[PDB]
Amino acid sequence: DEITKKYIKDNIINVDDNIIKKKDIFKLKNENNEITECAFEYFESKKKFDDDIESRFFIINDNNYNENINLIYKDIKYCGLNIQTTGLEVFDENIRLIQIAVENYPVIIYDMFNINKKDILDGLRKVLENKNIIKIIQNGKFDAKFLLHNNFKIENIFDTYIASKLLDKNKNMYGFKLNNIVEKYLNVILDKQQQNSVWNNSLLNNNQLFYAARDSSCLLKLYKKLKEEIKKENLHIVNDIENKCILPICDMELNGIKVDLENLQKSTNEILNELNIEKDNLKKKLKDENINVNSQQQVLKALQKNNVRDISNKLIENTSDSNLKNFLNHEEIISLRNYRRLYKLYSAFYLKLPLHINTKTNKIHTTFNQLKTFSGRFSSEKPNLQQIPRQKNIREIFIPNDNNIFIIADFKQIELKIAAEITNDEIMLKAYNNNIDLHTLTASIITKKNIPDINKEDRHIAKAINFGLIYGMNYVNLKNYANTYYGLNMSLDQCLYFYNSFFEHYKGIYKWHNQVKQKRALQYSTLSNRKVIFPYFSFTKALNYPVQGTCADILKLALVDLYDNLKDINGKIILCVHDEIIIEVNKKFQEEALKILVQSMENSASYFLKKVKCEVSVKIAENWGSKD
Ligand SMILES: Nc1nc2c(ncn2[C@H]2C[C@H](O)[C@@H](COP(=O)(O)OP(=O)(O)OP(=O)(O)O)O2)c(=O)[nH]1
Repeated sequence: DEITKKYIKDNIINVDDNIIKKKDIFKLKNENNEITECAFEYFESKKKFDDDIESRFFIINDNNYNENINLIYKDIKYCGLNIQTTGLEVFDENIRLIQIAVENYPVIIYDMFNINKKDILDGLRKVLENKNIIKIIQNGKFDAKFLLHNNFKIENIFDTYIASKLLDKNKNMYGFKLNNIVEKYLNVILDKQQQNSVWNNSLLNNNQLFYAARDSSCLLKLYKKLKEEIKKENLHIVNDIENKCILPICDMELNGIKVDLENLQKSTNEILNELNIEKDNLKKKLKDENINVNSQQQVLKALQKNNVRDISNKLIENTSDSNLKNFLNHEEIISLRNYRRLYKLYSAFYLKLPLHINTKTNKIHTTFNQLKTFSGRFSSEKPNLQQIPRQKNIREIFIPNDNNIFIIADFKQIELKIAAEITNDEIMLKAYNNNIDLHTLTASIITKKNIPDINKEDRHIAKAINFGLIYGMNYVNLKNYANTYYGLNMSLDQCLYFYNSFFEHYKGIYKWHNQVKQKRALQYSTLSNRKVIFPYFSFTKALNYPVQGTCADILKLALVDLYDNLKDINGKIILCVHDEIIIEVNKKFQEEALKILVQSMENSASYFLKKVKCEVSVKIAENWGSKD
């Protein structure tokens, strides 16, 4: 019908009217700084939405091009950006639309499925590339991924989701969407009632495009209010370091890690054979064939029937790790514990990894999130890298690409140096500037020997005690923490002595603990002014938030610097777990790459920490599970 196809020539299809062609003159500035009168084509809704946000929008394709449209991009400082994609997998779908939103102008929309002239997008390439112009984005990581994959270079960025999360101070975990944020700040309802209609089809109806436009132009006023608001609370440093981290994160996402398929297969065979041997051995020990073995209740019943007791002649009621640690003087339970370990490992890693390896590229593309965790420390998803074990043989499955070499670098006691910095502890700094590790100092004071006389056992003891007491755990519970994460059995009197000696010398830690404990504060901050509020007091959280947040800030700045510094050599950033950064570089540029990473990490550390000096270790690794 003519009603439906009233604008078919320009790719638009009518559904419910509410669309009218309109033409008017736009007083732009010419390239020669001359007020030039040019008439443009722009659509509008018949029924005016109750919102005052801009709804006027151009649409650009092969035949509708006007060479003067790019003049809107001259002499701007901010533009509003929005894109849409048919699906969710960056490596299986195509971008559908690009939308630009400039102040006091209509939306500029490029219909990606009808831009066959590569010359049309030159202005877009300029605006994306220019470093002096800010781009406003919502969920900027997604759009940066989709643009970077498709040969688009973007330099500046200011994401609204980051600013909202930082402003909310981690009060709540949900929300932070365009509807929520616009209703929260600008006092307007977007009526986002579109249920994700199809996008594969070439043509687009009026409602889809109008919903798309309002989602773009609305970012300008939100930016104009949010920027001032963030300036009020002094969160500009963390916001700038976060926004600059979108592009390093996207590069990390799109690189991924290769996997040695052959070695993975061999490992799977060997581990399955060992697991089967262990299962047969436990079944022989369990004296049952139909025993489910995986079934906790049935194995508990089997142990009860066998009557495996404690040293105090007490029977097992539960097969948890802590309970299992108590019962160790039986071959049966030892074999059971071996089954627990082996099955946990196999099920967690080997049977689960293959579902994620992309057949087309033969890589694992982990998903990184940046503001989900309260500490600000990064996180992984789908294949969770924090869950991939640290075993050396297992970690060898991840190898660098063909004719390329890994360069693994990491800190060492970064959080301890950060704590010394923030608390202004005296002995700690006076030891660090003499180039001695805090573990060694603690071991020396503990053992009352000289520096050269400290062994590895006391070093491990100090390694435990430092983490135990720096974050203010009560003296009683210290035995459990060492048991849980180190396994050493400490005597209560010995632990009390350790606590007393520790707090007798380190005045700074005691002072900071006393101040924050008597204060009973609900708001805390880090050196990057990253503020967070707790609903009710938690001493452990109160002491743990500042240091961890600061270390997250240092690592984030290091990534941002490394992203820039490696583009002369074309080195790619791979992965970041805890306090490691891995890069790939072709072997022809190894020596320069090591120096570049050392410089970047050193400068990033030195920016915030201004009294103590951080030292980074780098090893030219052939695989992630390299000798250590
Ligand atoms: N003992 C211990 N320290 C941790 C852990 N997670 C973080 N840390 C802190 C201090 C670590 O040096 C760093 C984690 O990276 P590392 O490569 O140093 O781990 P790791 O303690 O295994 O180093 P190392 O065995 O001495 O080569 O962040 C943990 O789970 N256990």
